[PDB]
Amino acid sequence: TIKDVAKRANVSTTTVSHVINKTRFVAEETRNAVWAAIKELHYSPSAVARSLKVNHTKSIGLLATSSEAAYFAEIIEAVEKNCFQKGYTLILGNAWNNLEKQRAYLSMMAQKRVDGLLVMCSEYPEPLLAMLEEYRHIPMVVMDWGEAKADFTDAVIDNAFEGGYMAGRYLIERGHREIGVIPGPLEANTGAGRLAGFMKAMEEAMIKVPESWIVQGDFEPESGYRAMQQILSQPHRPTAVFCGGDIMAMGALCAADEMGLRVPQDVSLIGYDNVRNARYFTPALTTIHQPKDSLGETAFNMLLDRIVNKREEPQSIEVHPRLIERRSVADGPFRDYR
Amino acid sequence: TIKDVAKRANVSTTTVSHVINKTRFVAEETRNAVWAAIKELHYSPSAVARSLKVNHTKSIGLLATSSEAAYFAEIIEAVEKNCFQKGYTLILGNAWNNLEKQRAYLSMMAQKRVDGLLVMCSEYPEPLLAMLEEYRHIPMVVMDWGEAKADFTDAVIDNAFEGGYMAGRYLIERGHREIGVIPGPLEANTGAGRLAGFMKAMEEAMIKVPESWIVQGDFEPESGYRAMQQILSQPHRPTAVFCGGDIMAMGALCAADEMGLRVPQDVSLIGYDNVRNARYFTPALTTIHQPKDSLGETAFNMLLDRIVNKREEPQSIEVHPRLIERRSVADGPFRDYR
DNA sequence: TACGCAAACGTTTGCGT
DNA sequence: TACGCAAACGTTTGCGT
Ligand code: HPA
Ligand code: HPA
Repeated sequence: TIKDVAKRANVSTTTVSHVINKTRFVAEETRNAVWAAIKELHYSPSAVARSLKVNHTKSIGLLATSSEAAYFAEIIEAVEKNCFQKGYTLILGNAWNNLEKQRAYLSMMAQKRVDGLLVMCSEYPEPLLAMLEEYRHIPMVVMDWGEAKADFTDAVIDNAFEGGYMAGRYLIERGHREIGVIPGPLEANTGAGRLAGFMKAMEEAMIKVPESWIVQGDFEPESGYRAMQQILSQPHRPTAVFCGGDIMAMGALCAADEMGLRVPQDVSLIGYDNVRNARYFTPALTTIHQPKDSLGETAFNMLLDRIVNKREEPQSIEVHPRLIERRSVADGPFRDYR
Repeated sequence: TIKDVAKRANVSTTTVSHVINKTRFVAEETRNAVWAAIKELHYSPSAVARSLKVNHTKSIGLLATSSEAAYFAEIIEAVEKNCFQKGYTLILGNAWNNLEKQRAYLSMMAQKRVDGLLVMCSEYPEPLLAMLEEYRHIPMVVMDWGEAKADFTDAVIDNAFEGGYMAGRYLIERGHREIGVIPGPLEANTGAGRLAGFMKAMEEAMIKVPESWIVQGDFEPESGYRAMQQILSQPHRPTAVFCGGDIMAMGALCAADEMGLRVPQDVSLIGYDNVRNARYFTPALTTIHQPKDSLGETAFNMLLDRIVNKREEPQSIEVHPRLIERRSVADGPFRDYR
């Protein structure tokens, strides 16, 4: 069909291609005629043919974990903006943490010959790390590791530990000493990482978290709901709670309400993520904000680089969480004594 | 590189291709050898070359409006599941209701030669309807119209009007007669449509909504926040409020709380969407549930059809909203008098 | 029986002159 | 000066025998 254009215009397809890609000078008259044809014939140049020759699809693949989750969703929307503005096409894939699913999308991606790969898999077992390597040839950056798990990738690091520390510190500085924590999956960075940053500040303050006070979450609201319940549903209960993620926090808020508990008047709650609509939680959620937009743009850029300026070496860029005071925390019994 | 495989195996590329696509019988010995090579050589068949010949990319394009929004997000995650399970690849595009952006993604999509198009643009001006037609050749279904705006597409219809009616009815049947409403954009179906279904039930009950009681939203939480405020911030206020979408409702809940109003004890609130985590709103949100999963699977199917069984005629399938009682509504002053 | 030769898909780009 | 011819990208598939 580029042939059909060339002939309506009575010029070579070489000509047609040059005017289309402005790749060499062409007589106006000529140029015009081509456009003419191009339009009446209703021509849509085929990218598949082009990619076949030029060797790049100008398309990028995001191998995510899930895209419904608030947290994830915001990131993804970020990456897409960046692809759109630099002409890239985004292929979205959710692996639900399923190896098989992961092996599958990864392969459905290489064949489609994506220019680069964006990896956000939450948990990284050696078997997954292993698969990942089999595609070192395809440029890629993992956007969710704590440290640099591997050498065949680029990495953007969130400083999830420094975030945990911040959260704890805040609680301490507000007068709290009986604190509880609902962490996210330990196999994940935003999980383990945040928790440990938190425990460190405790250790520092000689606070001790009684194990009956720490309950595993899964980032889902129901997990939060169940944990808070289990926490407040006991003889002795903390006065403040650190919840590993906002959406779980949202769940924690609902249960308290349901036990007729008052936030922050009966329990103080601090979360983590600062998801777009946490300010509209009831009450407005105090939390640690994760730079989602930057986490995305930053990732897109390292990739474009490697893609364009053919980098070979592994890079890593840090990003920084920051505390956001809203209205879900209140002074604790020791506020006056410091 | 299929050539490199054929030679490590000392067979024709024709052979290689046949064993790869199991498209004709091949000697085990032969088959094996090919696999052998296939593996040592680390071969990834190129889809771009294949599509070039077979004439289909086995990839579908979703021209959405935005993907962060809860509502949208859930739908999208649904479509992707369906693509994944039937071997399709999903290209996600957000046009933010921007014509230019829409013209762009639409074109960046045809060229990439997607097998079919999934359209979810919220608002459809003639200029957009017009662009859409220019691609009638590419199979596509719009998943968000009220009626069948055009004839060159397939349509899944949500019965957003019947939903509005349901909401109103409920309020009426609970004793309410002083009701207010925060609708979504009138230029959109889930906006106009829901509102009108609602007004009809009012008209039926001879209830009259004083214009000081209806405030436009935009589906975003802040819009909700502002509207509720404007509503309760007045001499005379309704006892129940119908909010066009859950996330806006979430916003409406926060403001009431902030004016020290009690839900549902001071104001009753009913929303619409039944977004995955509305049950964890405080209080648990009573709402109209939109079948998001079905809305998605249903759309994917009409498309696959047209794509596969080469349909030519426009189809339309209806889907149905249903009421979900949670805890944000309470009996009104007229409950006892019916 | 089990497999090859060679043309074709729709482009881009090197040399020409 | 301003433009064409023809090979190549990596496959699939019709006929062969
Ligand atoms: O894995 C996660 N899921 C949801 N929210 C999150 N916030 C941090 N990590 C996550
Ligand atoms: O356009 C919309 N946006 C967000 N939520 C919605 N629920 C119905 N329509 C919409």
